[PDB]
Amino acid sequence: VAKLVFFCEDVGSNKGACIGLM
Amino acid sequence: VAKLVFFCEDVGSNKGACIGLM
Amino acid sequence: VAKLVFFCEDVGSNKGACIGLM
Amino acid sequence: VAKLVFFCEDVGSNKGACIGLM
Amino acid sequence: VAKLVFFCEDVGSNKGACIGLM
Amino acid sequence: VAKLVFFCEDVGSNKGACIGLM
Amino acid sequence: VAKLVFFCEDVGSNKGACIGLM
Amino acid sequence: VAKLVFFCEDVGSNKGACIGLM
Repeated sequence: VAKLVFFCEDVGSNKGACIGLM
Repeated sequence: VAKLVFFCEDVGSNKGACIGLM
Repeated sequence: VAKLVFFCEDVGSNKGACIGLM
Repeated sequence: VAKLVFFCEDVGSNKGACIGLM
Repeated sequence: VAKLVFFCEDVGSNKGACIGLM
Repeated sequence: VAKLVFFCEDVGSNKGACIGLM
Repeated sequence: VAKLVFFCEDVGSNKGACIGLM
Repeated sequence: VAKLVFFCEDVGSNKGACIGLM
């Protein structure tokens, strides 16, 4: 985003994970 | 969250809109 | 824009990074 | 996001549409 | 304002705080 | 942070650029 | 900003202080 | 702020005047 920033989910407990994107 | 972390939700078409949290 | 609105740009991998602006 | 908040694109060469999100 | 433009307000002590407007 | 909070960086000329984040 | 929102930065060599602004 | 972004004063001496900052 430059630094690396996590993008995390919270979709009905489908996921609570994240991914690094610049 | 400290550091910036993006939290995403469904918007349709398997796309995510993500806001930042500290 | 007043009121807060999120303005997003694609960071890849189906995710959009959005910040609040007025 | 609660309250209805608008999300818009300024990605680049694809002008800005928006949608409301909670 | 489209484009990002910062609007600033003096908080004294040689500094002003500025928010984004579209 | 929830609630919007402005996070500000110095950008010179005794001005802080401030972004909303949760 | 109306309504009271906190504005924060990172003071000194490192500690985060905020103030209320409208 | 990258690109040049205008920082405009809201009240006081130089209201309506802006400077470019990064």
